[PDB]
Amino acid sequence: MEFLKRSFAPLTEKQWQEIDNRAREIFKTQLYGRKFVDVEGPYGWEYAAHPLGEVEVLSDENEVVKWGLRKSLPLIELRATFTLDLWELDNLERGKPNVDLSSLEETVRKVAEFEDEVIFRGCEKSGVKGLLSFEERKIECGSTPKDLLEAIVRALSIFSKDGIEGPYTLVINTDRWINFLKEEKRVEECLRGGKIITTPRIEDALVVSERGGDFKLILGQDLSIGYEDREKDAVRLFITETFTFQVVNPEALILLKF
Amino acid sequence: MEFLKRSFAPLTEKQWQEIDNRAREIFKTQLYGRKFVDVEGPYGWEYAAHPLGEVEVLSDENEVVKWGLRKSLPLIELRATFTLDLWELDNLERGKPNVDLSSLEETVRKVAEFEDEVIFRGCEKSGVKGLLSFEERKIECGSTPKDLLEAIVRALSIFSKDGIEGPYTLVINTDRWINFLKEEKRVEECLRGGKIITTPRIEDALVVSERGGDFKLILGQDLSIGYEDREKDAVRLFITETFTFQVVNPEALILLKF
Amino acid sequence: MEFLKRSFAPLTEKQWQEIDNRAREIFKTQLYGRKFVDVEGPYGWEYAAHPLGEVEVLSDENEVVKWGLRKSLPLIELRATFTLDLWELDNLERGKPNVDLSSLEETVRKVAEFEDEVIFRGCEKSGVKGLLSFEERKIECGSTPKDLLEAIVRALSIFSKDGIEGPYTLVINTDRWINFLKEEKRVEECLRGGKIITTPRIEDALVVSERGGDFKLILGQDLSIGYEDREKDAVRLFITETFTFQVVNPEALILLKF
Ligand SMILES: Cc1cc2nc3c(=O)[nH]c(=O)nc-3n(C[C@H](O)[C@H](O)[C@H](O)CO)c2cc1C
Ligand SMILES: Cc1cc2nc3c(=O)[nH]c(=O)nc-3n(C[C@H](O)[C@H](O)[C@H](O)CO)c2cc1C
Ligand SMILES: Cc1cc2nc3c(=O)[nH]c(=O)nc-3n(C[C@H](O)[C@H](O)[C@H](O)CO)c2cc1C
Repeated sequence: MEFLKRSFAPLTEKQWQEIDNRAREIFKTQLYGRKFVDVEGPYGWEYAAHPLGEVEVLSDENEVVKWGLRKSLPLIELRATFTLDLWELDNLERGKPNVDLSSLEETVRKVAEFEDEVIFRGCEKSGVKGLLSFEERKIECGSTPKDLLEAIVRALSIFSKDGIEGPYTLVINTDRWINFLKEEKRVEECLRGGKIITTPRIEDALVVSERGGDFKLILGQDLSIGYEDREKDAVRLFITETFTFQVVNPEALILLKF
Repeated sequence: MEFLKRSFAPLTEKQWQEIDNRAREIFKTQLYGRKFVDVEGPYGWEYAAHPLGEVEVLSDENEVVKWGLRKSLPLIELRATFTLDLWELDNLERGKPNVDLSSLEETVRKVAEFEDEVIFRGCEKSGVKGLLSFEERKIECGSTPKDLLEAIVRALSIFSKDGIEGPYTLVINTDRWINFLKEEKRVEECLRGGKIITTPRIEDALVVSERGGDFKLILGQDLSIGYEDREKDAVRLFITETFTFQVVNPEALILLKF
Repeated sequence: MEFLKRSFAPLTEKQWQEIDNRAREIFKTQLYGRKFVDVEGPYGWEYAAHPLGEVEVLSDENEVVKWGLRKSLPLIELRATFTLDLWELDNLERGKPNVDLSSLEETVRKVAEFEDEVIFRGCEKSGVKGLLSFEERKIECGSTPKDLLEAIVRALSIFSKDGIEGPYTLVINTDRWINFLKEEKRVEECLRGGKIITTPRIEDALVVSERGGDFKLILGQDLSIGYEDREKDAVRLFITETFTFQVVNPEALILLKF
């Protein structure tokens, strides 16, 4: 909307359109957490807090009127800036097919780690708890290709004592996955037809259920690009967003110690 | 709605209808603050916080990604209980026209002071500031019937240096008003045709403008009555509500020191 | 119109609309002269002089061809600048209801004295004469509440020896009006049903007739706001206007000496 002052920057339609496509491609492969959690739809640029449904009592013991306060979670807002070069950007109109956009890509890669760190390890100043802190759901595994199958078979018998079902997914580390490569068809069918995700963000493995409604991400505004000011022969732009995160049912998650 | 468990109490329609009318009459004359402020419509039993439109920065000085948190005001919830007598309540069906309801009236009178205290003096634990703490809007007055007219004429020349207009109202203490009784027609027309409100809640006088949009009260749920449990030969009931308060433009208010 | 370069400033529609309303309110109460004089409609941004209907002869005494020049009044143009803060202005989109606009109000108050000074005391370099320089229309008054009524009754017998009639108005000083407060209904009906105006711009009183067509103010362009240039993190704006003033019939004015 209008709060991103896009019409006041000296660029053309083709130049604006060439900048969005490059960032949309990297955001699609570098956001690992968004592949197995739920997303609650956007509320707007004015939303500020999300309700927790409880009261805390502050009055004394022997009083006629008694009172307290309600509870909530506050959202987080971010902002990051970069700069580009005008004479280099202007060859697109003469007809050059490969213009150099190298400052955009480093910033796009650094913004993507900030969100995954909050999802996997919490914040401690906004009141958020991450996935790797629930230490009461753990089983010890070994380091031979048979132990992987044995641990996967043992993990589905704990989901049964509760009423948990649905498709199941494996999330594992990319250096560990190299030494288990000979057994790939066996795992997929022992998982009853699930899927595997490799990532550099953790050091061990975890198993989750995907029936729906256990891990949610709340958004106010999605990721956006805007204009700030002009310099000698460069231009200055920024990226922004607002969000928060929550875990509801901790019985759909299991950690593998290795 | 259903969260007040009214259908599970052993009473009839006439008995329920006779209890609401008595409280509705006292609430209409004992709520003094609601006669010159604005009321924002009810949102519901789940509303929890109201937005302040600002951000607070928490990151360090030299970083690539910078962040902060948004700001809000939390609401207040109250609850008060009382008890009544069944054999006495049952004479309404035999045809008695004056049944004794004496425990209801003390509780109704004590709930009404709690709200006026917040409006006139703040809370200090929810982050609320009341009307009598803005000390930069004050003028000294005297104690002779001419000084009242002189101070009222002086107070309308300060409203003019800003763009403030509209009808004006006087709020004064009831023991002070006794000694100014001979001049009543003069005040009403010197006020350009305003109105006067006497109250036991303060000790001096104040003047306010009533053009609209300067002092607001935000409600989640209005004042309601519900049922709790049964005892030997009595029944137990309660009253409840949720709210908060704000002052926007401090240039529509003036205090008279006397 | 287009000579105010409004489209080149980095603001939104709501931000522009919030700035006009605040100035429109103060201009409505701080322009005292415009309450009893006439206004001749606007001519445009190119108007330059207004005709006086006379000729001045410059040739010699014994010549066959004789000649001279015509006479006029030139208009006055003004300009005043101020600056504002962008991050503070940007909270209106997050939802803040009271944004601080403190530099605008001082400039608006200082522009309003400049016009009243010309109307009440003349210019001496454009050829303008003000209301307080016609010294042949004066009567001496006293300082007791009866002398006010006596002087008002005497002043209406001078309007009768000429053919002057119509409603009559009193313009008086605000510290003097305090000591005459007990007689207010008497004055209004002795004035035959007129009106009273209090002001801090003079030191005595005057009486004028309001039949129409004796004191006129000529405008080229009304009061307007425009954009100049951008700074580090602020923006710079200005206010402008063009006008002149004239008195036609000096027999509709009387001064009270006190
Ligand atoms: C032939 C020629 C073409 C140029 N084209 C551009 C251009 O497309 N964009 C640009 O910013 N500067 C261009 N410049 C340079 C630019 O005019 C100048 O060096 C700086 O903008 C400072 O005046 C060009 C210079 C020359 C000699
Ligand atoms: C003639 C009579 C009428 C009564 N009516 C009522 C009544 O309307 N409501 C009531 O709670 N108790 C009533 N009681 C008393 C009640 O039955 C009893 O004392 C207590 O409820 C304990 O059993 C009545 C008792 C008598 C003797
Ligand atoms: C979270 C955050 C939000 C900001 N929002 C704004 C803004 O709305 N307008 C603004 O001019 N500057 C804003 N700034 C600061 C701005 O980017 C920077 O300090 C100066 O504009 C110089 O780069 C913000 C900074 C942070 C950290």
